[PDB]
Amino acid sequence: TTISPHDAQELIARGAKLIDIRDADEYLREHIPEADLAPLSVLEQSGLPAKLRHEQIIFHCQAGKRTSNNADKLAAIAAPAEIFLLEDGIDGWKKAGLPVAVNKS
Repeated sequence: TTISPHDAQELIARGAKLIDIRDADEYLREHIPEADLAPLSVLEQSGLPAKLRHEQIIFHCQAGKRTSNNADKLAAIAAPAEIFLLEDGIDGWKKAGLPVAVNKS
């Protein structure tokens, strides 16, 4: 259920939702352009909204830690989708040479 950045790309090309579970300030500083923001605490409170649902959902955070440690929560939050966790988070995505959007001041 953990997915490489390259394999996540292939899924996104087929309509998979990429969900960034970090906070807005983190997202605004640097994010994956395809990603939809939905902070974990919001998802825990009010659930995954219909607009972010799809047959395949990939979650990511900073370095893979928050996704790994909240795997069970995320499995329920996105049920009954096919659910994936991005290996090493946005840091992994960056290490793989894939594009990010960085705030210019």
